[PDB]
Amino acid sequence: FNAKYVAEATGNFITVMDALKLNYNAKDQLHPLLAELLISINRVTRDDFENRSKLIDWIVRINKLSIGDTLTETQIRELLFDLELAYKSFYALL
Repeated sequence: FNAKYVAEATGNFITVMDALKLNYNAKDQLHPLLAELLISINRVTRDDFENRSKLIDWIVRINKLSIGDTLTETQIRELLFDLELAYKSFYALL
């Protein structure tokens, strides 16, 4: 694994999490963030991991949202929970 890529992906994980705790809920804000996260994850490895596909599935769901439509507060918690698992599962790979 390439160290600098790992470090990037780690940062990305923690950013999205941090953004969700700050109540980012628009497509506007989360689509770029997740795209980056997923690109970065993929750059360090193509191996699967617990909740990889769920995040992918989130980008679809998010992308499907109209402008000025927001994720619901239950959903923002769900996403956050998913990422925590994903990040833990990703960590296990290294």
